[PDB]
Amino acid sequence: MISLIAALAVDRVIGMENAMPWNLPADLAWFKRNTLDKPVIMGRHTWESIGRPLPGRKNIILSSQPGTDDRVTWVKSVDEAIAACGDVPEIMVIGGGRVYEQFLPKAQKLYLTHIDAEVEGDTHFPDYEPDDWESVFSEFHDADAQNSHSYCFEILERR
Ligand SMILES: NC(=O)c1ccc[n+]([C@@H]2O[C@H](COP(=O)([O-])OP(=O)(O)OC[C@H]3O[C@@H](n4cnc5c(N)ncnc54)[C@H](OP(=O)(O)O)[C@@H]3O)[C@@H](O)[C@H]2O)c1
Ligand SMILES: CN(Cc1cnc2nc(N)nc(N)c2n1)c1ccc(C(=O)N[C@@H](CCC(=O)O)C(=O)O)cc1
Repeated sequence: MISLIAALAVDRVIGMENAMPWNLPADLAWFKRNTLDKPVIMGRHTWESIGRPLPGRKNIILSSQPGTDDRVTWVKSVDEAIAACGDVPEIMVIGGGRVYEQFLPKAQKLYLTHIDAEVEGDTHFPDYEPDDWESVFSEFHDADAQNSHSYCFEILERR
């Protein structure tokens, strides 16, 4: 199966200027926990923000254009990307915008990080529709020394 993994602030805002308007070390942690050992599909922009491969996971990139780091596997099509994974039980789609937009429909599970912060952003998340999804997991956390905002994890299966 396919899965999207994202962190959303208030208004489904996912980021500003090739960045994330926040800093939650704890999300990264949860993020990694959820991805370790699985293939991650990302996009040229996302990729560019990461800047280096992600250890323990198969880094697949989407670019219309030519691969520019031999360390990571590049692709020119959703189908390619999807191909590039293989016989795995779960493929993780890690962003950004456009990519989410495109795989949402194929997804069957979501790992969300609801961040309690109202911030302006230029990229929002694909509008999912409640009806379809069944929240099967939540986990709250208050802001801290390091995670300046409170946040909540959630897991939803497509009903
Ligand atoms: N908050 C989170 O949960 C989360 C997770 C990831 C990313 N993000 C944020 O998302 C924002 C950036 O996302 P974005 O949508 O602008 O970029 P993106 O999806 O990361 O990058 C888009 C690039 O994908 C390539 N592409 C996409 N679909 C393709 C396809 N089917 N075939 C070929 N190439 C394809 C194009 O590449 P070319 O250059 O090859 O034309 C396109 O410019 C950021 O601020 C980032 O930090 C947030
Ligand atoms: C910019 N970006 C994309 C990013 C970030 N947080 C997200 N958070 C969630 N929940 N989902 C995403 N798709 C997501 N994507 C990043 C940036 C850094 C790392 C990264 O450093 N990951 C380390 C975590 C520890 C660290 O940064 O030192 C890992 O090993 O997975 C991952 C994604």
